[PDB]
Amino acid sequence: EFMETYVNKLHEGSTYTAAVQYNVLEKDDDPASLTIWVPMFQSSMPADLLIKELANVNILVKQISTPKGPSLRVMINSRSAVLAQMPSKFTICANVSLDERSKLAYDVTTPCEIKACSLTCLKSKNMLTTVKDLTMKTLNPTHDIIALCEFENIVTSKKVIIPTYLRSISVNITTTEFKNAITNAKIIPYSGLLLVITVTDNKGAFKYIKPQSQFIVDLGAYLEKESIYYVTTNWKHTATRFAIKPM
Amino acid sequence: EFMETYVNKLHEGSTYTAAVQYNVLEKDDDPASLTIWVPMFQSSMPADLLIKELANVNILVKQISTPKGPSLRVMINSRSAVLAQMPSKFTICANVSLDERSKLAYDVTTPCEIKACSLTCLKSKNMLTTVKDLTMKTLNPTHDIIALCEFENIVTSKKVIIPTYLRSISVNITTTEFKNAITNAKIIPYSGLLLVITVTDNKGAFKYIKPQSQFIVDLGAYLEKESIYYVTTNWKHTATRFAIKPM
Ligand SMILES: [K+]
Ligand SMILES: [K+]
Repeated sequence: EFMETYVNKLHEGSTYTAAVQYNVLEKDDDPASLTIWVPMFQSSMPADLLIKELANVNILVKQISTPKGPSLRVMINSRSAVLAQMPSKFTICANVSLDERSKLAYDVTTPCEIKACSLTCLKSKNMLTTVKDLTMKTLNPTHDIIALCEFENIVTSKKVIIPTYLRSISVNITTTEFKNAITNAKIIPYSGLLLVITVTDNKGAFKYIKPQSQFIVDLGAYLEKESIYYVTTNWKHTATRFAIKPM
Repeated sequence: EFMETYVNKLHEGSTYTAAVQYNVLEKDDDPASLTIWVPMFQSSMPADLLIKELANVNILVKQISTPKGPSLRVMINSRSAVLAQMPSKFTICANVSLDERSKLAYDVTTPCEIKACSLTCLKSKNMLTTVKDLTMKTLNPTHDIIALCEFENIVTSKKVIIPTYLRSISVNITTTEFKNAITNAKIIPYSGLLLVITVTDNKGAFKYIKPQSQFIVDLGAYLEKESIYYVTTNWKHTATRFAIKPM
């Protein structure tokens, strides 16, 4: 009922990985605005049905101290039977989650109102590779590979360029397949924003990655001083470039 | 010449660890505001002389992508002979460094103007213990120890309570010495803000810490959405409490 929603199908099949991201407002007189992404989970339900169920949950958060800094404990209730496998308790980085001018007190639970929901359907979880997955594998690297993600703010007409680290390698590495994969990479609303690179061939810069995988890259750390809702509704992804730089 | 400065002597001796934190403005028409803390270094120079030298350096920063997110490469030039041992190239977390509404473009060097400088004199570096130092030592913990740092914003009359993680322990632990050390702990402008707990006796909650040490705790991660200059000039540290919580 009048919920803003987005559904992005980046995988075709009866089963997919659901990457869900909520934009919420604190239920409060002076409300914090924040975005919450749910740990990825599998579904066999049609995405156009799943998004309707996702829109119906109830969310509470509590901000806490952790060894790494402020974190948000998230609780998701009022999950229908369809969402039995949806993670219901988890923790995310509070600085990334909360909008630029939004703050929460610590150690107090606060209910949130869902204002928008995005569902992106990815390949099966075993076919997803992360940056952290590859860092473990690198030995005696000489160079960094960086993705340059370019956006245009369509309302302010500002160009945004965010470099994000992909991996390091020892030093052709820039195969045609690699260049094409970077050029055609997609940005979706998850973990703030998530860069999704399709890896078919795994020669060169894609070494150690399973064939027919999605290499997914978190942009959330670069969005601590943004409103993620604002970004996902006003930034248009216009290009992806890359750089290979000596360490 | 008319530089705002602060000097805090938390150690008496001919030699000390210098903990230096600069508040700067980008040299620019639309300037970013940010705070830069220098890796700790030893000095035998009188603090009232060192602060004058510190005020005279030239600072440049460059914002870059790293595996952990946006970082600021800092370069400190125009160091006089007195500052020979002062770190001149290092990297800090850009989200913590930059003020709430301040942003930098990536991969471009930008000169900064120093607007204020704080020097805090700590014990010798081998007598400083960090949270990370203690996390390595913990095995099968059951509880977290949290420091509750309370401030008053003297201009807005807002109370600020920031819990910060000290350590975990296996489960008396709250000795009189521990309680007194927490009650009397100091907050200084370094790493955003730094909690400094003096450890004389190391029984209980202080186990594994060298006698006659300063246990120093970073608050910077909790200040990503603040202006550190604003905080160090407008927040008054009013109390420190603690909590011991089951994990
Ligand atoms: K944010
Ligand atoms: K900050």
